[PDB]
Amino acid sequence: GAQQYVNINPPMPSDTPGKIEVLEFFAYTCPHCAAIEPMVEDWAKTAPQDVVLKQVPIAFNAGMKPLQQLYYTLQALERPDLHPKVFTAIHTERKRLFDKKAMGEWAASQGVDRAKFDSVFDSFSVQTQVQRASQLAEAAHIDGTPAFAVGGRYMTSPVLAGNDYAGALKVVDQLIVQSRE
Amino acid sequence: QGAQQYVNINPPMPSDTPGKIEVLEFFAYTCPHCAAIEPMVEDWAKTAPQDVVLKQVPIAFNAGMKPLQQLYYTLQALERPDLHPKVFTAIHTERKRLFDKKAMGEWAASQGVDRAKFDSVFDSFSVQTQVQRASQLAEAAHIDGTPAFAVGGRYMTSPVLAGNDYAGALKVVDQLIVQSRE
Amino acid sequence: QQYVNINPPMPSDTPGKIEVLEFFAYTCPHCAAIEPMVEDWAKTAPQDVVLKQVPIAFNAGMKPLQQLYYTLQALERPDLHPKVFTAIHTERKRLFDKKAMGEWAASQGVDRAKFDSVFDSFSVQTQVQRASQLAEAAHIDGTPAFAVGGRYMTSPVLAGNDYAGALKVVDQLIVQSRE
Repeated sequence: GAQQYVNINPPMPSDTPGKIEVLEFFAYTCPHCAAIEPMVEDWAKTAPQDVVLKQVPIAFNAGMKPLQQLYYTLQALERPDLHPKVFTAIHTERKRLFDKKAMGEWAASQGVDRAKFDSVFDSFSVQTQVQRASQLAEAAHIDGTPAFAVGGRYMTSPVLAGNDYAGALKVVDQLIVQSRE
Repeated sequence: QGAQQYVNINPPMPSDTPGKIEVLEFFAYTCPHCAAIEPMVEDWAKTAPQDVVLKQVPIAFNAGMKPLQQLYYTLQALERPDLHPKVFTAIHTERKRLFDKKAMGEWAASQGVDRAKFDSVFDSFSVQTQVQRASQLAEAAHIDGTPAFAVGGRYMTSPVLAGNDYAGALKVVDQLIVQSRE
Repeated sequence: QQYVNINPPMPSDTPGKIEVLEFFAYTCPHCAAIEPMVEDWAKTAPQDVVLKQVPIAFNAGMKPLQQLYYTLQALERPDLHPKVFTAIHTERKRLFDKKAMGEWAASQGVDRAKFDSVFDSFSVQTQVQRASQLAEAAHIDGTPAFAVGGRYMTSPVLAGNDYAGALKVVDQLIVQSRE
């Protein structure tokens, strides 16, 4: 087995388009996801026009579920600008945004109404998205974070792409040209 | 391209080598990425700037990794730096489980190290002291993953912040998009 | 980009050809994984390029596998080389000792006594020594590893990362601080 990914069987559903969907499974607590967030955002700006990026928050343990809720609350609140902010506050600023109370405090700090945040954070719509989220994470057999799902048929990750067999031969080829000269 | 590249370290860390700009590589023997980059770091150090010194610092994100910190300093104390890179090979290629003193000592003895000597140095206060300092250094630099580099006590960079995933997963994602379009 | 220099560079014993060495171990699942690709690659390589596969041993327990490699080549049964990988990793056959190895070869048309004699021949012993010597000179730390022109070393793991980039940042940061 030399491939740098695995097939998702049975394949996952679509998003009614003709758009190749890419899913980035992340977690606000994951330093790797934090480090890569700006790369992913930048990548999305130049992605092929028939491709859509969907970032899905995951929870490997009960304590992570609130991080999922947070993600959706920010989206429903129409403040996607705060999304990358959560990473920075957590990883760069060392802020303990691990429970509703703490998150809400930070949310208000960013200009959000606590009352609205509170209600939206508990909304049945958010609770559903979270289910769907972990649900997708399960259908993808997520090994960790970050993890990527493509077209619902392929799943890859930093670890799965670690060994580049064909790549090594390709480098060997470059080296040959280098020593010949 | 979207890659942070590095981050500032605050407060800045003063060099522990008078007259030298320090480059600290935080690593762990159990880390696949550290094992993979070791020969490149070593090669890199051979041509490094004269006013620069490289130091390798074993980190521990949990207690169970502490023995691995102790191992790094013990080999240096025993003056067998030659075994340092071999540790990576043993764990990652020979799949030897050197995660405890007993397993380590056995391995050490297999490499011509006197078991009694190893067992002794491993618990030396010198080693214990350096292990404490390693973790304090890792903390001051807010290291959250390996490998990681602290430069001039002012910056912290890592392959991940430098865009390492563009050669891996992200490269595979672009390739997977093409394949699903087929 | 993703490669390490071999210091000092190894002398060439193939004038007029760029030598590529693949350090492998039959027990290595990654070497098993890439073997098919390496052979395909060899068929189309540049005419002034030559590939040599070198069995490596990190511990004593791995020497028999080196012996096996040179024994199959001495028996002129290169066809059995790729089969060792699949036999071990796909078929799960425990080909880890001369006896198990001889038996396995016997079922492939090889004269069992000829296998046993070549396996312990002075000739095979010499080549196993040279291999270990080459491994030491190239400072090989894992498998599979590729040495090119006796000067460079790269591998699947390095090719799957941008460690050189990470270090370049370090270089620039060194300059930044010194200011």
